[PDB]
Amino acid sequence: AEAYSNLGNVYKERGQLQEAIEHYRHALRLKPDFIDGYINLAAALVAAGDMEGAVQAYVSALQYNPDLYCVRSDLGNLLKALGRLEEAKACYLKAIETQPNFAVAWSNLGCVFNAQGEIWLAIHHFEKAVTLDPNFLDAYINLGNVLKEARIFDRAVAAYLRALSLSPNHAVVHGNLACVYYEQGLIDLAIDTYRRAIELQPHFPDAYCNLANALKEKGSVAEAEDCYNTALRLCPTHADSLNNLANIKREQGNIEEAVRLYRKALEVFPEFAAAHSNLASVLQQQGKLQEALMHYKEAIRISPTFADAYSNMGNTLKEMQDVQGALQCYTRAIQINPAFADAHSNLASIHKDSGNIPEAIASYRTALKLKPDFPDAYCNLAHCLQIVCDWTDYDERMKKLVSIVADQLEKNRLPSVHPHHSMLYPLSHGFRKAIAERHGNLCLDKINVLHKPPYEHPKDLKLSDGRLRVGYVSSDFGNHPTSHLMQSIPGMHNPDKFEVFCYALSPDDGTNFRVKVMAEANHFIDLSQIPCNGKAADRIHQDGIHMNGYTKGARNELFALRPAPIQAMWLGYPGTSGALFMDYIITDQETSPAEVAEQYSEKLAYMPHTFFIGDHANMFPHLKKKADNRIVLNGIDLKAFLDSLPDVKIVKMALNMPVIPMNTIAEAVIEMINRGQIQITINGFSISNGLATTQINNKAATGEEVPRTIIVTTRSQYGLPEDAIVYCNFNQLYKIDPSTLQMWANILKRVPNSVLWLLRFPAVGEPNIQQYAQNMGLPQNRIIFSPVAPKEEHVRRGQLADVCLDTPLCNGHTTGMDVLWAGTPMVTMPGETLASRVAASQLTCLGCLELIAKNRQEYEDIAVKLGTDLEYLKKVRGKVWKQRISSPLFNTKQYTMELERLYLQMWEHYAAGNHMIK
Amino acid sequence: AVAWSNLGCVFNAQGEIWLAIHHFEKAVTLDPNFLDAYINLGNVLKEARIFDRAVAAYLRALSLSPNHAVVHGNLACVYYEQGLIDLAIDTYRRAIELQPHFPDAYCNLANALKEKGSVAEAEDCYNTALRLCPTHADSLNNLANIKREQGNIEEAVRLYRKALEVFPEFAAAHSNLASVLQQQGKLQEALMHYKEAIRISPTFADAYSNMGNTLKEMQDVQGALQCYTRAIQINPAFADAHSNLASIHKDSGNIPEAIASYRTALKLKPDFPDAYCNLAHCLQIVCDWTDYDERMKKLVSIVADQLEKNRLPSVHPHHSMLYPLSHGFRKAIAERHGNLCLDKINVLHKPPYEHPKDLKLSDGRLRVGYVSSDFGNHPTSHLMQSIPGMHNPDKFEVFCYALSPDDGTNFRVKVMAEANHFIDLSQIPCNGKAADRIHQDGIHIMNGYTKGARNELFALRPAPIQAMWLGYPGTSGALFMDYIITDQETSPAEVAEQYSEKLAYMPHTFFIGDHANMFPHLKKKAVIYDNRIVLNGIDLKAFLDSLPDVKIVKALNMPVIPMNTIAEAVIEMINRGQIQITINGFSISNGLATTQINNKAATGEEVPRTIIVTTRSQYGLPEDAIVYCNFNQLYKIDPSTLQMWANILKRVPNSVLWLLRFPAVGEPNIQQYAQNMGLPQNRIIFSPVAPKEEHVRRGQLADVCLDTPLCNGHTTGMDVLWAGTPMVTMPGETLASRVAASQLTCLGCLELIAKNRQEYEDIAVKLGTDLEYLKKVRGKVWKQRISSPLFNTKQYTMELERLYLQMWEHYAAGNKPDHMIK
Repeated sequence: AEAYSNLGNVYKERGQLQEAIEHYRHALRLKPDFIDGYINLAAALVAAGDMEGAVQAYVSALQYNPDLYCVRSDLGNLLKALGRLEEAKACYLKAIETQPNFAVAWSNLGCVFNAQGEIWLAIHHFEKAVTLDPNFLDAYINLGNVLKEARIFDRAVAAYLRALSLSPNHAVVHGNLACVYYEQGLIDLAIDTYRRAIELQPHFPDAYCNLANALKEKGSVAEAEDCYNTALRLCPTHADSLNNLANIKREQGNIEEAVRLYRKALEVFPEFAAAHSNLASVLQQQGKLQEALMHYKEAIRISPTFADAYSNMGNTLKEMQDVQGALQCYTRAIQINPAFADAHSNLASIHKDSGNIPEAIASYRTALKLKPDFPDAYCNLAHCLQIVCDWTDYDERMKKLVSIVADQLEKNRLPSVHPHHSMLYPLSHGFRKAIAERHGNLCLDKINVLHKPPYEHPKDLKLSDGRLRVGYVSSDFGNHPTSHLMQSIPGMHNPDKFEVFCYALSPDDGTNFRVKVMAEANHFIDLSQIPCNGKAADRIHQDGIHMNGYTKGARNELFALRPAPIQAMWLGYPGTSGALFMDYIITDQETSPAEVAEQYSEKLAYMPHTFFIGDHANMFPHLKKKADNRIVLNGIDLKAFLDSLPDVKIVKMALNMPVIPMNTIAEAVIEMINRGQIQITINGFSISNGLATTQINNKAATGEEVPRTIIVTTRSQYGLPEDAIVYCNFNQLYKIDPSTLQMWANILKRVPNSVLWLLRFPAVGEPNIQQYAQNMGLPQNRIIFSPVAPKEEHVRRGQLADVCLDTPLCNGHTTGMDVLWAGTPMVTMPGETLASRVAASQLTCLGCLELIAKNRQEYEDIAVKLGTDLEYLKKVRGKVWKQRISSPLFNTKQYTMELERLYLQMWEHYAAGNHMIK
Repeated sequence: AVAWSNLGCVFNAQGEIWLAIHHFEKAVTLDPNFLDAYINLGNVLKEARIFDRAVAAYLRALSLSPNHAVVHGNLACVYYEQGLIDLAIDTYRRAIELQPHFPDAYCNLANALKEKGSVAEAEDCYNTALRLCPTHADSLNNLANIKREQGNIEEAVRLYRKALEVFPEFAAAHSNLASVLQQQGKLQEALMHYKEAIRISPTFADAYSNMGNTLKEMQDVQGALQCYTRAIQINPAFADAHSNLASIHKDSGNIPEAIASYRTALKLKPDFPDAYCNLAHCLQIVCDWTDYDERMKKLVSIVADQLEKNRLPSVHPHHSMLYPLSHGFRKAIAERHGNLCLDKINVLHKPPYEHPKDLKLSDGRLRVGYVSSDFGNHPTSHLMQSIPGMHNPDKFEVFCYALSPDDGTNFRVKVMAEANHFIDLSQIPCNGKAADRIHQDGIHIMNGYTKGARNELFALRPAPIQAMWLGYPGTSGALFMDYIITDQETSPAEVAEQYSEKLAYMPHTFFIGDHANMFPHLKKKAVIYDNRIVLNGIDLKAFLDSLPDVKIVKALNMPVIPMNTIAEAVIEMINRGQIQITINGFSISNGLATTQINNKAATGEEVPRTIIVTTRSQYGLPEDAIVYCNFNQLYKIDPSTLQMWANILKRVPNSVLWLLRFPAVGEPNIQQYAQNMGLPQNRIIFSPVAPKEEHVRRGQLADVCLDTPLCNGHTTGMDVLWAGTPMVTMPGETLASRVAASQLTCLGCLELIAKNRQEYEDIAVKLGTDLEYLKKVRGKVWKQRISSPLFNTKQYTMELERLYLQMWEHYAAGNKPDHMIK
């Protein structure tokens, strides 16, 4: 009863709790209406902590007497402890309806909703409380907490200050207000409030963590590190401190220790998706790609909100060539938010690799406007523009590019430009060599992972059976012009004193040239399945050796391993590679005199006559003679067809210009050309046009096969005026500069009937070219753009014009030899760098002293003369046609002999322990 | 989905901001393409000052509707909320293109300019908005604000009037209205519109602050205090409310309270030179010499800056003589205050009055009128009350001009009868009427820079010659004032540089008090030491003759009474604090009881008829020590002066100093500083307030009076010289730094004037040490206080009238005012 319940109270006060609870139960059984009995009931339940016992006891109490107000408050406390929120809210509603004012119960409901997740109602009820409870420490504290959750810090400062009025010093409230200040950006206010918290009590380690976060906001490395360490000493239970300490340590450069911190933090809890990102990033930095991808996928699967995970996984897929997956990741990242410009920059790189230049240009513009200093994005945008040759804001862009070049050169960062792109920006020779050296030692940084001991370079040929073991190493043995330039030399390489080793490093294509050169080699090697440069280097060292350079996908770090005693760059890159392991480089005096060695990082091997090589004497010998270049015809049986003709017009020159009268054969040919027919047969000779030779024989069109049929070609097939002196040049838009185009405009204005022949390289840039020509005052008739044709037909249609063109920006090597074998002459102006001196040296080997201009004006004047002086033009054309065969320019066998002589010089130099001059 | 949006819109209409944002966040989750919902959510977020969320909602809304006018307008409103210039201006351009017919867009754009500086385009957009409509009276408001910035004052007045006439719903408009009313000088309507605005919105505290400023112009001190209270309770952080509250407390003499509130302002703003200088003045009053040099030098910098910044000088010219600044600085501040007069007189639009150059209009005489509010209970009237009666009616006509209501004091009505004419100007609210009356009086030739002096009247120039004499011991800086009276020594040519008026040199001095009239009973006294016990009375000689024997100690002598039954009975009465007794039929009293026995005679209105005795021991004054004395106002004392006094004390074996509590709040710090300067508490004596007669009388017991080098004791010097008492003084820098030496020269005792502070201490100790020297000096000063005409107020009037003769001979000959030499 009442007295027995109070005796139970005495029992609890004296310490005998169980007797207390038994007497409470007894008194309740006597009269359940006991308010004191219910109080002792609740006290016993709380001491026991029985959730269901307390729940049912309070249900019985409330149904017995619902007036109990604070009892409903403790009921809500219990329901919150359970976690079931609807019961708590219903109880709060019942209490408020029964008695309107419960600011404490309203605070309880506010915390309930804070658990529920609706900030706004929470702050609303907080204000309700602070109104009806002007002094309520919990109300203001939780209000500040909810505002901190909602990022609305300003009201939180006032709420926490009023709580401070209620509690003049409390560490938790100080830390919360410090977080409010940090989210305010109030660095000093935040650090002060955090130090107020720690002086309130140094127990909280997360206090140290947050203080060191403020320190990092101020950038104090060591002090923040000390705070993090001390917090770990107090508690390593939470891994946020470990995570940020790992972050800063990672920034320090002591890598693997911070890596271990990352991994153990993630061990503490997988929820640190950011730590997962850091781990995958360092995995990529070390080359652990697949696991990094797995971690990024994990982070996305747990946290689809973030997108820079997509960015970095796209970076991984770039490292692993997964273009499709990378683009998917970029799409997801941009879909989350496009404000992350560098993601669009990587997507632009992807499109550039894909040829979607305009999208990349637009994305790069968006990035650069987003962040003014994105030197890599700026450089890549410039590269895309030079791809499309849009000279809008041309020279100012070049100037800012030079500025970015110097800026990145100073701060020891990777030059955003590429060595192939170097000629697009005529910077200093020092800039050239610095970029090349940095990119060459990019191989060194990768090769350092295995720390392979240096190979014992053989010194004598006795190990190699008295023969020179030469290893030709390239992944480009296939659909590539360089192969289409030197593939015959392996066969023509002399096996008498030299052994041939050829190393394929890319998936095979099945082309005739591939297996052809494979058979040419004394030893073909298929390295295209060795992911480790070390294994390939070991294989080479086994081969005891005594082509790609800065090319897409190339992995020349094996050269940095120097498995051969002599390593020299040649035909791989148009210039020096900045490679300390490239002992020599093969060039000529005409293009590389000893005086320009200031920009050269390798020793110079001098070719007595020429360095470049091509074998259209074998690649396309059928075009050695043809049947002045308006409508031209060629075929395997040219002389046989001519002798099968009724009448042939003979033009004297041991040479002649074969001329056919406009007879029935000629008229039928013209009709077939005009009707776009497949081909016809005349006199038993297959007469074909070039517009569908692939449908006739694509392999023959590739030059793998010499076209056995007979091809007649007319400029009218392109709709050209068949009575005009036509200029031509077909290289990609990169070789084009505004100044040379204006000089060409001057040439075309000087020459009465002057038009220019162009190839769509690429296509979509035509409007810019037309606008530039109009601003240079030349009509559309002066320029014609055409789709691309295979190499054989490329050279075939090249000789249609009387003269080609030269851009001293980048010299002519591919098309230079194409036209050297086309018999159509061309003039050029030498440059400073090798890439601007290729065609020049080609013509020096040709020996035409008058095909070099020492100034742009000289170039223009000679161009006008030759396009106008048709008698001098004909003499030059005949001299070119004679000398392209008479000269050893295509004597690839004797070229091979002289290369062997140069190899003899190299091995005499090395074997004696020691630049090669002839 | 949309239904929850509608319910949230309803709840926002009910005014639940947070329920509104909750429901609208729910709606935007329900419909990501709910443009109008994003609009409403951003709007309510802005209502609740929630910037970033409104930013996001509005960015989405623009993605859903690329162009809506009010959308972009409120976007720019939030842009103002966080304050970004380019965002604001570009949003304004997009708004004006979106809807040209929307004035408030132009208004906020003008606000952007206002924070930027393109005030031109600001007013331009104002005009454009007016062209669209004058309904948006907000435009009227802020355009009148920028006009007030410019100075098209009356035009701005028109703007504010018409804007309020559009609608009174904009309290700030009423506020600026009352502000300009105060600026021009009309008060009652300003207060009424203050109350109008406060009725509309009682929230604005500085509204109450300016109400209080207007009331202080009305001089309703209680109104000032109540407005201060309401303002500071609405906001204590408003440093200006505290500053002006402390100013009013300084007016009420609450110097510590003013110091506290002024330090409150200084913490609310580190450098508020106005409250800074007023706090400094309060410190000077209390002489809290802590933070001495930093405060005073920052004041020097402040006054130089405001000389450059052409602002209101914070240091009042009364305090000019206090701060050690330049002659140019002080006369420049004086000229600034002269402008503060002339600008106000400009609205009176009165062309200059006629200025006679003859005597016939004044029936062969010269009309000189005297204007002041100090007619009555004021030291000036206590200095020169009888001289108006001593003016010659044969050559001059006397005119009085009361600037204060009559107090009924004897001096007041006495001088009113002395003057040939009295005028009660204190009844005239308009300066124009007073100047017209003066011109009616035909005046050709007294407070100066002081409290309540309507100096604008002198600015009005109703008299051809306007001069200031002994009214305020500093220059005016106002060229409309012509002359100032001085002597050969105090204000020589080398100091003439700091006067905007012409100088007037008296024969030997220009100072005079009514001691010879108000206190002649001390002409001779009654009491081996010299001034241990003092007794005087009208029947003093009769009592002495009624005595058994009276000793005579030297035509001049010192009456002495032996220690007989009567003398010892007087001693006992003193030790008992008896009100009064009567011996031999002669009533015997003390000054301490003269408050009730005869307050009128104690005030100098009457000569004390009774015989009154007093001695040192009445207040703990040792009877065998060298007692130096000085009793001026506390602010006239500085640490350097106290240290000079410390040197003088340490150069005398047993010397004590008598002082006053003026008031007493600062005395503890004073004595603490004295202890810091090695001065024992026994060596200093303090006394409470004493009325004129007794405070003058008590000096005779003391030995030597003192003069502060910075400022002389104007009243005090006359008080001590009428007692035949030596005093130490030195020629200083300011005019008020040479008055005491001027009186010493007038007495001719030049050896009592020291040339330096070292010589100051030398002469002080020399006097306080040698018995023959001190006694003979005291006696000779006693002799010469009557032998010299120093108190001949009639001869003072004679020389004043001779100077009048010379001045009128110069002026009536067409000459502009010129320095009077001899």
